[PDB]
Amino acid sequence: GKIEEGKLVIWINGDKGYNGLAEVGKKFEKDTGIKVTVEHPDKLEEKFPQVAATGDGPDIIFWAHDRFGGYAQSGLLAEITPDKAFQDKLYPFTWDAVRYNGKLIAYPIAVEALSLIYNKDLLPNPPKTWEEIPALDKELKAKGKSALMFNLQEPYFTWPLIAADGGYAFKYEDIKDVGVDNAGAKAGLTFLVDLIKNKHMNADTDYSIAEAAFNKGETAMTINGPWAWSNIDTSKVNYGVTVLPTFKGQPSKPFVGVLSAGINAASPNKELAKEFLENYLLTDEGLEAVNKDKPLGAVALKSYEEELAKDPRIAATMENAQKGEIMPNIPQMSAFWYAVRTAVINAASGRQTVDEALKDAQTGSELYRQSLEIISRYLREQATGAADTAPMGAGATSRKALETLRRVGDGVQRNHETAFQGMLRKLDIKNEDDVKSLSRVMIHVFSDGVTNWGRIVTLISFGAFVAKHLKTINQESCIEPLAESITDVLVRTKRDWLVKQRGWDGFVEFFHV
Ligand SMILES: C[C@@H]1CN([C@@H](C)C(=O)O)C(=O)c2cccc(NS(=O)(=O)c3ccc(F)cc3)c2O[C@@H]1CN(C)C(=O)Nc1ccc(C(F)(F)F)cc1
Ligand SMILES: OC[C@H]1O[C@H](O[C@H]2[C@H](O)[C@@H](O)[C@@H](O)O[C@@H]2CO)[C@H](O)[C@@H](O)[C@@H]1O
Ligand SMILES: [Mg+2]
Repeated sequence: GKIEEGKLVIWINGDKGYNGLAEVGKKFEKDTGIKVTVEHPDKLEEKFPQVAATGDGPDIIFWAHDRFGGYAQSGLLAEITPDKAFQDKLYPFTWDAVRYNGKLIAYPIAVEALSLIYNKDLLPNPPKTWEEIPALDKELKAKGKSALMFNLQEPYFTWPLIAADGGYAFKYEDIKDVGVDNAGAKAGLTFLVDLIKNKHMNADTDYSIAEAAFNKGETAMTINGPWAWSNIDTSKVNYGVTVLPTFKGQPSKPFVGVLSAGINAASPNKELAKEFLENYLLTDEGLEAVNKDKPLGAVALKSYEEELAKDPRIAATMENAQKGEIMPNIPQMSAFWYAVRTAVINAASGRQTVDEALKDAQTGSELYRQSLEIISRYLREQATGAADTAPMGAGATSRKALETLRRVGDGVQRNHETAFQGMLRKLDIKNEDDVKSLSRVMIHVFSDGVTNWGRIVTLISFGAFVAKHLKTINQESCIEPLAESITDVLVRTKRDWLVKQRGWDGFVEFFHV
């Protein structure tokens, strides 16, 4: 492969303690004579799947657990199998965070949650509510200070407020149940936008700007995670870490992340990586080395957390964590975060109204599951000649899109039968490994669009054609992964177009009779 044998390359995000991680690398190198190299590439969570998909990249990838399901689904991660004894050294719920389809796909490192960080000298008694921050800002502005600055370019930081009065991603209690554009999410975002309209915050504020303003004592509060504490320590600001403000009497609910370490599927150094992570990093001295660089939060290792738990900053971190929720690791978490990122930025800048912004994010977030429901049902009923008698769920969009697809797809399949026959024969889709090869082909072709619903119908119709063939040669098991592959290709390459058409509602209206 392209990844070098007998070395370790490790990627971790630039806001984490990568210099501390390098020391742990240095110790490994001392013992074994094996080179360890730590990098913190920009846009890491985007860069890794790009390079790993070609069998390249780092041996070890660090990120919060939410992205790892997508990585694993794309075949980019090796299954990890720690022995029972190592497993028992970490909290079971941190292992739960890195389980995907019944398999462990990463080592959990530390539990991260946002807290309210405040300047004790400016604000001895920080607000318990979001609602009182406008008035507090006015009071502080008279002194040449502002109340609150935090990163508005990443939805992670705004999510706690969105979730406060009822917003949610995928319902936890149902991936078909998405609460990005309900009244609670709209109330939360609207409050944020009003703060901006009323000059209490600035839409342009990002991570660097907010951090600088807090650490220079210009703003009384910021919202951030444990990794940020080291820089505040250096600035000598007298800070406290506390519970996030409530909104409409309800706690802010941060999405909780577990910093995790995955092993590249393409790495020839999986045994080396295992050794490094289990017996160097995930020890008291290993985690201390990283934690002393940038604080990890509440670590997964039971022994070392027993000490860190005494830190009131950690207690505050876990208080906020318990009021929030552990992130899902389903493959469309990335699409969810992109949708909401755009919604927050657009609402904050005035490019969209809050309502229209969150509507788009709802559609974006639901896009994979909605598309899969339609495409899977269509391919299956086409292959077997009979519909699925199971209930749709939410909602009328699926039923109407499927009705439309059946009606339009009938003519498309009749007219394209000869073409489909030739393409099926040209390719050789005979099993599930052939389905993967088709995806790579489709990704290349479908970026040359030029998108309309007719082309999408032709693609799905070819899918149905192939599905029929797979049933005929007794490979009915291949139909669902075919549907997933086409769905993945479609929603990935035509995401923006699909959201612009209002998703499958646009499909139904376009072909309305
Ligand atoms: C018909 C030829 C066959 N072919 C030739 C060049 C060739 O080189 O063989 C393709 O490369 C080709 C390859 C894979 C998919 C498809 N397309 S297809 O699935 O609809 C199809 C499959 C089999 C057929 F017989 C006819 C259409 C391919 O089409 C192309 C035409 N083409 C450029 C296109 O269909 N583009 C497109 C479709 C959907 C979407 C989207 F994303 F909006 F859905 C975007 C772009
Ligand atoms: O803003 C969306 C973003 O949120 C989370 O990323 C966090 C990460 O978990 C933290 O470790 C820290 O680095 O801040 C990040 C936000 O800038 C999700 O983990 C990530 O997938 C998502 O894109
Ligand atoms: Mg819209």
